[PDB]
Amino acid sequence: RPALFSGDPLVPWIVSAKSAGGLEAQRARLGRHVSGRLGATDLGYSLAATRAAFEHRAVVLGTTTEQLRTGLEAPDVAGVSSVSGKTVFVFPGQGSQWAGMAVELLDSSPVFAARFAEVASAVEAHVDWSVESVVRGADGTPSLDRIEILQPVLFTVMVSLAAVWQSVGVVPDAVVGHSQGEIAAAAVSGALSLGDAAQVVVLRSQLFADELVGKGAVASVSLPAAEVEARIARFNGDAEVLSIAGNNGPRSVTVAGQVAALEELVAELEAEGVRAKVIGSTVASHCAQVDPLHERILDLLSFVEPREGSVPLYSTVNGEVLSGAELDASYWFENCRRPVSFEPVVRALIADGFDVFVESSAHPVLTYGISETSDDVGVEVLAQGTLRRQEGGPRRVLTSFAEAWTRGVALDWTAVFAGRGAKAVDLPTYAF
Repeated sequence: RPALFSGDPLVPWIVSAKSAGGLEAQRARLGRHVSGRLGATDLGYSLAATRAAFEHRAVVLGTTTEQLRTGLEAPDVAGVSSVSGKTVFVFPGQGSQWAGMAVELLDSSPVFAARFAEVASAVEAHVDWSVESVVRGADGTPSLDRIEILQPVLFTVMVSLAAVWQSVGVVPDAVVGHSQGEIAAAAVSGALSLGDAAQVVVLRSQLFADELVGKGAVASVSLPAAEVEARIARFNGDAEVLSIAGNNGPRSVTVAGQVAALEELVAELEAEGVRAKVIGSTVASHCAQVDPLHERILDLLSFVEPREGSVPLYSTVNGEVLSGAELDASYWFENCRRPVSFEPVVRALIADGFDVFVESSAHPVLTYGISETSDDVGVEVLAQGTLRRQEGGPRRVLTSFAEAWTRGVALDWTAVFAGRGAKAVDLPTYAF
C-alpha cells in the first residue's frame, strides 16, 4: 500500500495493436482524440485499465498531455511481444555502483523507500553508520568506495529494487546471484532471513577490508576464457598471481589477482583494442588469495540459519538448483573462493524454460552476457536491467518497465497510477 510513485512524476501512455501499421494507426487516432478535446494522468490510467494488450506495443512518457501527444509521433519505447517463459531475477556483484545511485528513487518511490528502510535496518544491526545517510552522501559519512561500505549498500539497493518490480506484478520464479549478489538473491528468495543475509554481507566485506584490500582486485575482460588463460600464463610461473574469477558469457570473463599484474594485463589488452577494466573497489576474491581466510570465514558466518526458500536459487558456485537450506557458512566460503560460473547457469536457465531475466541492479552489468550466451544457444530471451548510471528516477523505472512490457512481460501498469487520483476517461474506440 505504499505507492510506486509519490508527487507528480511523469506518466506512461501505453498503446498496442496487432500489426506495425495498426500501432501507427492507434497512435494517430489517440493524437487526434487528444488534439480535439483531457488530463494526462487520466488518459494514462485509462489506456492501462481499459485496453487489451495486443502484440505490437509502444509506451510514451511525459507529464503534460501536450508532451504525451507530441511523443506519440516517436514513442520512447516500442517493441513486439515475444517472451513466453519463466522469469528469473539476477543479482550481480560489484560493478553496479554509481555515485548518487538510489537517492532519486528514495525521494520519488514510496515502495522503494519502504523496502530500503526494512533492509537498511537489518544491516544497521551490524554497523554503526546509516545506510540512507551513506547513500545520500551526508556530511561525515564513510565513503562508498570502501568495500565494507559498498557491499552492504549494494545489497540494500538490489534487494529493494526487486520490490519495485514486485509492485507491478513482476516476480521471480527463481533467483541467480553473482559473487556477493547471491546474498541478495538469498534474501529475496527467503533462503536467508533479512537479518542473516545482512550480517553475512557486512561481516564478509569487513573481513575483506581488513585482509585483502591492496593485495588484489578483479577485472572484467571481453575475451573468451581460453584466450585469457593464454594471456595470463606468463604471470603464473611460480605461484598463482592471476586467475579467471568468473565466466559471464562466451566472450566475457573476469580475472582476479595481484593489482600490479592485473593492471599490466588490462593495459596490454587495451593496447590490442580489447575492452578490459578493473572493477571498482574489488579485492581478489574468487582465487587462492581467499584460502588463508577460510578458517576465519567459517567462524564469522557460523550463525547463519539457511532454509528452504519461496523460489529456487540457481547457484553460480556449484551449478546446482538449490532450495536455500544449503547456504551455510561452508557455502559462503565457496561462494567467495570459487570462480563464478554464471554463463553455464544462464544456459541451464534457458534450457529450464526461462526467457525473462531481470537484473535487479543500479546499472546493468550481466545483461550483455546473458544476451551473448542466449545467442550462442540460439534462443531469444529478454535481458532487462532496472536502473542505469545517472538514471535513477521515475523515467528510468518506467523505461525499464516499458522495455519489458513491449517485449511481452505481463506488467500491471494500473499500479503505476496508485495515489495519483486518476479516473477513467473516454478514449477513441479501437476501430471506428
